[PDB]
Formats: sequence, structure tokens, C-alpha cells
Amino acid sequence: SGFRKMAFPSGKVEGCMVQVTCGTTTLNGLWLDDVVYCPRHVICTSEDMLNPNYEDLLIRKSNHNFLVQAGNVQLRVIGHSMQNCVLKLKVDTANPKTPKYKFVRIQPGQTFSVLACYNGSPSGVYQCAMRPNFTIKGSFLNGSCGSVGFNIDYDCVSFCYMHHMELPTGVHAGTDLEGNFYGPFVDRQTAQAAGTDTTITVNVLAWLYAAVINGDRWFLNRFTTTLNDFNLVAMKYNYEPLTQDHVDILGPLSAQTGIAVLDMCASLKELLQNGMNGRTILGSALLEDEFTPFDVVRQCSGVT
Amino acid sequence: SGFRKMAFPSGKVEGCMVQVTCGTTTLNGLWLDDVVYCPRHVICTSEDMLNPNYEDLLIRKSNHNFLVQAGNVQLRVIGHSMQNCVLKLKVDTANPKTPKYKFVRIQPGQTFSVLACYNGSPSGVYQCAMRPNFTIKGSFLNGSCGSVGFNIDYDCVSFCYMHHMELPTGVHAGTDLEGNFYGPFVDRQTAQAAGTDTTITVNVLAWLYAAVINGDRWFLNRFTTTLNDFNLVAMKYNYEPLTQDHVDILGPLSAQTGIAVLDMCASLKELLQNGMNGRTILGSALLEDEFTPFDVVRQCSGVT
Ligand SMILES: Cc1ccncc1NC(=O)Cc1cccc(Br)c1
Ligand SMILES: Cc1ccncc1NC(=O)Cc1cccc(Br)c1
Repeated sequence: SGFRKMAFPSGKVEGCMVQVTCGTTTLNGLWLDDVVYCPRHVICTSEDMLNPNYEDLLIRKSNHNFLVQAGNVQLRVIGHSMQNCVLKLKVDTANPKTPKYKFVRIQPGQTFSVLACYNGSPSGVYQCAMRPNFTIKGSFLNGSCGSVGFNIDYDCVSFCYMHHMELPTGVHAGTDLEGNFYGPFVDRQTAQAAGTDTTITVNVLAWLYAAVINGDRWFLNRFTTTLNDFNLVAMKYNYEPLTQDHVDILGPLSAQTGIAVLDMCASLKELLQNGMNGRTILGSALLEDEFTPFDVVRQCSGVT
Repeated sequence: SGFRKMAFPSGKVEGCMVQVTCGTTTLNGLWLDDVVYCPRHVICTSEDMLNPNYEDLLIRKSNHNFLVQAGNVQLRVIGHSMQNCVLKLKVDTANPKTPKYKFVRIQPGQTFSVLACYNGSPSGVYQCAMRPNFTIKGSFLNGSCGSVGFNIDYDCVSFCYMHHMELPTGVHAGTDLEGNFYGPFVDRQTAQAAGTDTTITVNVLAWLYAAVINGDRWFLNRFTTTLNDFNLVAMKYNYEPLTQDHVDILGPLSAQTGIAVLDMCASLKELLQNGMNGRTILGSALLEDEFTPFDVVRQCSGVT
């Protein structure tokens, strides 16, 4: 029992972190096999970031300008290329600590762990969700660029995020491991609109199921609702509309607790319309949307 | 910017986890140098747990009864001893992945990361506080016993907790790495009173400082208070009385923000007396007490 915002064990990812320096800029790189991946803005000075011409800035750089240090040791760079917003530095040595890995583009509303790093050194690990508007509300400071987000399925690390930027609003933006930004962002020091965000309804329902499993049940009521009725309330409260695909992924939690998904929707409806009345659910005084149904099952069954 | 409940990177601790089996019971062990530490209740059956005579139960066990497996490989047990509520199994091989480490007994109100494990395999990492009543509100299931809590100071892991038990209230109890329980608990299947808990005042103030640093400042007011006046409010709201030692550790945060500690106390006083009025601070709708002043400084400066 108990339910926490749990991150994946970060060890497999710590073994891949390196520091990449190009000129006066230092950030984090991810060393997998014989390639180091890092944000392409490592080639910019502060002056360049207002409107960088990355193709031109990269043409002035040679393999020997990219200083890659794996803690104690220096890596020899034998190739460089830009793919979207990431640089790929081919090194002459495959990382001996490379775990089994995949590069995946996650969907908005999915969660992942972030290993925040500075100068190629891991500082901390936290779990977060990719917001429906493709931003993440992380904890990142200058030098954290190149820190990665990931999930783990037994021995396989699926890398889904590389940190690039903090928006003027204090929220975070980055790319998949092929250098494609999540959302409409560009790697430039320009104010950029993040879309209207929404609350991840299916995650809130999964978390209400986690609450019932762990003994917090005051919010259960004698009511039920329909997808249509629930979606009118979801609309009013800026929640994602619930679909049958979301109901389907909540099936295991509905089966484990015996609480039909639409009955849990009626509890969520009442919580939206009435608030918490000064009470808490799993130590929170608000509706939590950073746990997916898979996260709740994994945490509630003890998956390693 | 941004502020998250960040755990330490767990890699150094993942390399120490092993599975320990004695008869029909399997739990986690911590392998450091040539010793494996685990909860002594690994020697009990379910029948034994109602009132175990650990000295007698351990006398029926030999070195060969303790099956220790470090993932793939079996460790050869050449000695066993009980120290308080932990067993120490001497193995013939020093763990090659042993990090620089210390065993420390943490104070109530201090925080640490937990690497939750099952069958010697890490499942997740989360940050938590040792409650003033010496319980922890973790996320643990059957098989998690032997999972450890720790802090890291550059390359040194200070192990402070080993999980033993879930109280009938769903909260967690365990020991330091010398097998001494935190709090009044005993390793027996008996209902046990955890003391009256309190909110960790110095941590809430540190978190209010983290909020101001990260832009959440609506709660700042035109008031100040005294330690005596603040402590009357702390008393009413079941918060730990604030002392000069707590004011002193908040000095760096007071200096960084220019907000005197007693002025932050007056904001906390108003929040206690009025609530949040439906607003949030750092994404929370309640007053958070799981960040120490050191945690806030570390997170807000980017320490690796
Ligand atoms: C200072 C900071 C804090 C947190 N995360 C990231 C940062 N750094 C930046 O945002 C630098 C930067 C500026 C403009 C475009 C790009 Br791409 C990168
Ligand atoms: C089932 C579970 C869940 C979470 N953490 C721990 C557990 N396991 C236990 O508490 C088993 C146990 C029973 C009585 C005394 C002692 Br010492 C240990």
C-alpha cells in the first residue's frame, strides 16, 4: 500500500550520460553504442540563439571542436551530423554501459522519468507527464539541456525525450531522440506560444482507481454517468474528452476494484463540480493527472 | 525553473541489490563489500511472525540456508549474524559495484530516496520524508522488504533506511542499516501505535522559499510575526514548533530571496489560518513538507 510519484530506476540511463562542449557551451549528451546525441544548440553562442542558422553554424565546426567527456575520459569524435534539432557525434568507442534501448515518440498524456543532469553528471530523477500541449513541467536549470526522459520495460530503455529549452513561462520543451520537437517549438530565443493545455482525464480516473486500491474512497458516490454527460462536465472544466479507447485502457483497474468506469466518471464529475471540500486523495488536495492506467497497475502490482 | 519531488539517481544503489531467500521467504538484500544486509524476518514463516523468537529461529539456520542471488549469480554465504533487526550475511565475494558509502541514522523531518525493489530487482525510485513520528508514507507491497532509503553527497551513498513493515494503517516502518527501528516499532505482526504526527514546519518554509524562487508568490503578504506568535499558530495547526536552529538553516534561502524568515513565517501563518482559497503553490493545493532547506538549495542550484 501507499502510492507515490515513482520514477524508473535511473541506473541504466546514468551510464549513458556524457558532457558535450562546443566552444563556450557545455551541455549533456547521451552516449549509446558509438554515438553521442545532444541538442544542436551546443554549437551556438548566446548571440547566436536569437535566430540561429544551424546549418551555417555547424559548417564552422569540425569533429575536434566537439569535446565529449564520459566522466573521467575523453571520447574521440570521428563524425558529426545534425538530424532535426539534435547532433549525433560518432565516437570511436561504443559505450560499454549501453543498455538495451529504443527511441520512441511518446503521446501527449503519457508519462516518463527524467534524469536531470548538469555537465554530464546526474543530479536527480523525477516522474512527469508530457502535457496535452506538448510541454513538460520539469525541474531544469541552465546546463540541464541534453537531459533525457525515458521509460523502462524490464531491461529495455525507451528514450522519449531530450530537454532543449525553457519557455518564458517556466515550462519545458524538448525533442524525441530523432531531434523532432514535441509541440510547435523551435530552438530559438524567441517567445513561443504553448497551446491551451488540458487535464489528462484518463490519468485522473486511473489515479482515482489507485486511491480506492489504497484505501481512499470518500469520493465514491451512489451515482453513475454516461460518456456524453461526463464529456459536457469535462468540457466545462478543461479536461480531455473521454473516449471508449480510454475506458478500454481503464478495464484492468475497473476489474480489480469492481467499480465500473462510468461509475468512477460520476465520482470525478462530482469532484469537478464540488471540489475536495478540504479533503485529500492520496495525499493530494487536487486531482492528479500524472499517472497513466499502466503506471497505476505497475505500481499496484510491483513490476520490476 | 520548476520544482519537482526529485529523488537521487538510483544507479549506485541498484548495483547493490540482491535477492535473499531463507526457506519459503524471499526479500531484498543490500550487498556492500562482502556483506549482504537484509531484514531478519527473512527467517520467519507467516506462522512465526505473530511473536517470533528471532534468536531461536536463527539457530535453526545455517549459512547454506541463506540463498543470495545477485541477479544472475549466486553468492556463497560464509557467515551469518543478527544485529538488532537486520541479518548480515558474510559472502565470499566483495560486490564489485560497491559505491563509496556510509550508514547513517537520519533525523525525523529529513528526506531520502527509496529504491523500491522486489526479488532483488529495482522497480522504482521516489523521494520521501521520515515523518516526525518515525514512519514513512512510502509505496511498498509484499516482497519490498529490504528495499533501502539513501542520500548521495557527490560519490558517497549514505544509507539511512531499510524497509521492514507495513503498519495496519498503511504507513511504513523500518530500520537504520544497523537494524535499529526508527520509532517504537518491533518486527512482529501485532497492531502498533505510531505516535501523533506533525507537519515539518522548517520544510514547509523551505518549500515556500522554493515557490518564490520559481515565481509563485501570491502568498507573500505585508505582515511579519515572531517565533512566539508563529509557534502559537503552529501549535493550533499541529506543526512542529519553529526554533532558531530552523531559522538558521533557512538563512541561505532568506539571503537568496531577501525575504526574512519571520516574514515567510507570517505568510505561512496566513496560509494556515485562511487556507489556499482554491489556489496552488508549485502545483500543490496543500502545504508541502517533504523538502528540506538543503533539498531546496540543491534543486535550485543544480548540485550533481
Ligand atoms: C535556462 C534553462 C533552464 C531550463 N531549461 C533550459 C534552459 N536553457 C535554455 O532554455 C537555453 C535556450 C535558449 C533558447 C533556445 C534554446 Br533551444 C535553449
Ligand atoms: C505486505 C507489505 C507491504 C508493504 N511493506 C511491507 C509488507 N510486508 C510486511 O509488513 C510483512 C511483515 C509483517 C509483520 C512484521 C514484519 Br517486520 C513484516
